[PDB]
Amino acid sequence: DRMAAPRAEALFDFTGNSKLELNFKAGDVIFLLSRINKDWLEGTVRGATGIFPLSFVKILKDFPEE
Repeated sequence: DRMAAPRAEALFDFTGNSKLELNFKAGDVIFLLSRINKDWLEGTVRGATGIFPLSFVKILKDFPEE
């Protein structure tokens, strides 16, 4: 895609615990790798991967749901 791919702008600064948990900053913006359930999602930002709460990010684009 690289045109309308998924991405959410970090509204605040998050800091996961382990690798499984992602840690971004206010204004990091992730590409979103996938969804966990509804309140938690996955994405890679700042060379870091893991999961993060959707309540701490502004979904600027949803995943490619055909």
